[PDB]
Amino acid sequence: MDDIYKAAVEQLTEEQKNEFKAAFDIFVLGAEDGCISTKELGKVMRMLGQNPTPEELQEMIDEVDEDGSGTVDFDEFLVMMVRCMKDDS
Repeated sequence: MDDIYKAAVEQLTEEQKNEFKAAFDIFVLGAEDGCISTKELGKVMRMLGQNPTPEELQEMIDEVDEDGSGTVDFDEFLVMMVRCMKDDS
């Protein structure tokens, strides 16, 4: 009845998202067309600074990819980044 992940991408300005675009493409080989492998997010998370553990990143994906796609895109990965840091949940 509120959805907090909707604002997560609504707070990032095009000038900000572009920052991830440069790194996101670092691991998008395959996965539909513009998605990375849940196993690559690790190197992508510590690439900008955030160094979360893989034990928590995998679980989240299981709840994010109900279809077990095993691959996130700029639409899913973003939710994981705003869900790892703080501020506005």
